[PDB]
Amino acid sequence: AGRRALIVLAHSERTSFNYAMKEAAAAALKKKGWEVVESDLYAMNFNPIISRKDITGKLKDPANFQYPAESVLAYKEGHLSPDIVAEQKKLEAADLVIFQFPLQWFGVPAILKGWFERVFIGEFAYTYAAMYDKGPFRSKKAVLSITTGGSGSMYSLQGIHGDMNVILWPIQSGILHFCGFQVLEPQLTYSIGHTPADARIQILEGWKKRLENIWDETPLYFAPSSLFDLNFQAGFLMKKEVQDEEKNKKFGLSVGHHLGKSIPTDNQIKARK
Amino acid sequence: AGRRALIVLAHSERTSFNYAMKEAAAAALKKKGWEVVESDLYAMNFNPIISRKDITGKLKDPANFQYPAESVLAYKEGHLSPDIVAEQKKLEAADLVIFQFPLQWFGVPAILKGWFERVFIGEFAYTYAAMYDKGPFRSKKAVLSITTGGSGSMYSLQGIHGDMNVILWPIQSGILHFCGFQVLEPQLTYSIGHTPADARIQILEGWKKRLENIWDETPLYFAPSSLFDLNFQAGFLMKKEVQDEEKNKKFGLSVGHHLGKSIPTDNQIKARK
Ligand SMILES: Cc1cc2nc3c(=O)[nH]c(=O)nc-3n(C[C@H](O)[C@H](O)[C@H](O)COP(=O)(O)OP(=O)(O)OC[C@H]3O[C@@H](n4cnc5c(N)ncnc54)[C@H](O)[C@@H]3O)c2cc1C
Ligand SMILES: Cc1cc2nc3c(=O)[nH]c(=O)nc-3n(C[C@H](O)[C@H](O)[C@H](O)COP(=O)(O)OP(=O)(O)OC[C@H]3O[C@@H](n4cnc5c(N)ncnc54)[C@H](O)[C@@H]3O)c2cc1C
Ligand SMILES: CC1=C(N2CC2)C(=O)C(CO)=C(N2CC2)C1=O
Ligand SMILES: CC1=C(N2CC2)C(=O)C(CO)=C(N2CC2)C1=O
Repeated sequence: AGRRALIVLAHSERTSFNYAMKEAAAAALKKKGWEVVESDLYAMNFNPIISRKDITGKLKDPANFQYPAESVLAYKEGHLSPDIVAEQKKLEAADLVIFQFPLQWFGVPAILKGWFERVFIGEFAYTYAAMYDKGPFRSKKAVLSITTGGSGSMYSLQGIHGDMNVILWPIQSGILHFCGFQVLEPQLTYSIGHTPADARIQILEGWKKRLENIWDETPLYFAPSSLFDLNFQAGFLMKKEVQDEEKNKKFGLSVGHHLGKSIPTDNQIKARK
Repeated sequence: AGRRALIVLAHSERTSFNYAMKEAAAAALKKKGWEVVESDLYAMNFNPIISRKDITGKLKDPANFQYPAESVLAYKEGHLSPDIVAEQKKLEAADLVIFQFPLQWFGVPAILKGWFERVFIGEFAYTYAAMYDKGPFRSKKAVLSITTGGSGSMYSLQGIHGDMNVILWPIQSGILHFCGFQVLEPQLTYSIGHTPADARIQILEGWKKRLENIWDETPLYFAPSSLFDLNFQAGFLMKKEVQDEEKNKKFGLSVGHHLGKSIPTDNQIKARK
């Protein structure tokens, strides 16, 4: 299973429900014997802005700075900024990674987005030669615990905001799975600002309850890489054999791989697929 | 038509293609007689982290700080920090707003995410009473000019990254359209790191000629608010008549309002509603 957990929190107030959720998670995991490390970005006064100062040594081409290549080279030679390296060390150590944050402008808070940009460096977090399920974090599991202002109905198929599954995709598939993470069902707590005091108590208890058997959960479904032609000249498109077999299927494979068909229900919210 | 434009750029290097794109757009728009103002976030030494430091007066509740409520009060009473006030003034004046940036982890750079969070304050940028269609910026138009590392095929319905339309949804509908903006087709330039010197010159020229008639363009299609019951009681769900009349249609209304059916082709990439 997993003995180590890393909890990344993105909220400035320790009086917030998000802070309470992080505390609940840490407590529940420690009771079950987990090793729990934290990355409270606001408390760490974490720098979320990507720049050449993320590289400590001499750049290869200082007059024409390219973040991707320079950062990769710094990773391999050992000269990434030390604050970045400390986070990478936490990730390598962790089996389970929990991201706690309030939904902000239908995405991750700026400080967490900057954490991904600075910490998920090439080679370390991903490889074009081993994308998605064969990525570096393929033996790890990630989970998003989100709080929101809008009610759950606003995010249903017929709500004004639209399907929450669409909002989740860029993060869960694009950021987490691309690196190899097995992504578990998200913990969604809607309109927390309009939730009764006693209901709020249950929310915290239900979260701690779920974490007791978190590692045994079945992850969300993403189309396996074995279905794609993993080479540049082919354009990373689905292999024809697969493409044809799918032509008689009613449903697409996932949110991003809907193929023009119907997206299976709650592909990004519920496992089993 | 419009005569005032605001270009928000999110890239640290003046030697980048994004910078070139911003220079191109500014040049063309001025030629056509527009008033062009710029927000080079990196050069502005812009702080993308929301906090109580965004309010200069006294908080109504210093013990339990809640950003939404406090920032709105700050806007009403005139206590927002100097940098937020200055960007709000640029936005208030602008007819067209261009967001130029490199795609980073399937979204906008952290520094630009932070810009929306600190600038797009309630009452000023949005009201729950007048969401989407009837928002404050309903008389304005916005466009995304994005550069990527991966090729277009990777972002096709059969590409390994999945459909680009799902990636654009949370930004175009969730941030821009929510405040009332009419969103024009995104300018998408894929695999800019593998494009021949000659082709790149063509991209700059193509972008410039598009900006000459940009205002007369047909905006992207988003389901109107008239199709929903805009009240907390109704949960902001789609109207009954609407739902039933929609059950006879093959395609959903948009990426977010796919209704479990097929997503209309390039809903977030091409107009024609
Ligand atoms: C810039 C910005 C953009 C946003 N964009 C969006 C968006 O796109 N979509 C959207 O839906 N929402 C959006 N929101 C709203 C945001 O998602 C919610 O305000 C947030 O999730 C509310 O949770 P909270 O923990 O931050 O804080 P709080 O508002 O503090 O609420 C937690 C509640 O639980 C209580 N509480 C605290 N600790 C405990 C405890 N231990 N036990 C029991 N009760 C407790 C508190 O008193 C309070 O009533 C945005 C907010 C901001 C500031
Ligand atoms: C943290 C991070 C996350 C990323 N996540 C993703 C992702 O999720 N998906 C993805 O697809 N990509 C991703 N990328 C890649 C990124 O999108 C590309 O590296 C970026 O879009 C390349 O454009 P550029 O303008 O930054 O710079 P450059 O790579 O410099 O390229 C511009 C090119 O045009 C040339 N040029 C410059 N000025 C001019 C001019 N005036 N005329 C003609 N030619 C000119 C340059 O010499 C260069 O070859 C990520 C990158 C980072 C750093
Ligand atoms: C979308 C959305 C918000 N984001 C900023 C725009 C928001 O702040 C709140 C309230 O915290 C919402 N709930 C009242 C319904 C909401 O739906
Ligand atoms: C997804 C993705 C990237 N983001 C950072 C993870 C990236 O940087 C590049 C670089 O140009 C890609 N292209 C090679 C195919 C890519 O596909």
